[PDB]
Amino acid sequence: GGIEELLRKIIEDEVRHIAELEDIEKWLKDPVIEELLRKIIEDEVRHIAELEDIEKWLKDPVIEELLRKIIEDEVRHIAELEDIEKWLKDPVIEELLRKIIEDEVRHIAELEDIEKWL
Amino acid sequence: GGIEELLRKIIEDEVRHIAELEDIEKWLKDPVIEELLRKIIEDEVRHIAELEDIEKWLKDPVIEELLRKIIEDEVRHIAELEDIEKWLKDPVIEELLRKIIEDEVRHIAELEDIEKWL
Ligand SMILES: [Zn+2]
Ligand SMILES: [Zn+2]
Repeated sequence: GGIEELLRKIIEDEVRHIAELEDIEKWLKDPVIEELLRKIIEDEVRHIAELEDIEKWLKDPVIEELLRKIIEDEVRHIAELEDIEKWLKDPVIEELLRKIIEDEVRHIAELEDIEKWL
Repeated sequence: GGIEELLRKIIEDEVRHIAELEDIEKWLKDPVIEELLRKIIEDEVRHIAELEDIEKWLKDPVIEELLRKIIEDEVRHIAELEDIEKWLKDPVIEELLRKIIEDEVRHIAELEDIEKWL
């Protein structure tokens, strides 16, 4: 329970996003979207790695920047995925992007809550 | 043995570097050098996170950029720590930095060997 459970669920979301965004990149085959999604996937991979290891750094000043950067990534992801969602005319994929955005929004709120006190 | 043992030793080196560089920050009390060291520490933390999780991504295109970026960080660390070592007049700390640099050099060689075929 508690925060460790919240972080586990964030990690599970990020893992799913990678798989889902890789499917979306295969369906679309557009070069602007490929560059955006490639970089989002890179971020999501790092978020998984860092949050899996986060206990090691709880007493270390580095924790402030680790969480700040993950939150900043997620904020950028919402903006970019919203842009892609608006640009597309492909209702199934637009709905998938909307659901990913909802996850990213929740992650920002939860990580902000944790970052506040660390 | 094999690559997994090489990666385990790289991770153990990075963990040690963080502790050692944090000691060096505390001995030096020097804001300009300390800012450089704080950024190196942030990189080392991410290297540990990413290499601990690396099996997850071996079949994924992201693996190329994950390893490329770690290697690029290590290359920058050598340049910056070499310049810092030359700047200091503090033989014990200069020797500590020399040994960290040696580790970073070995990491680049081993990760380049691993990167080649992935
Ligand atoms: Zn995310
Ligand atoms: Zn290193």
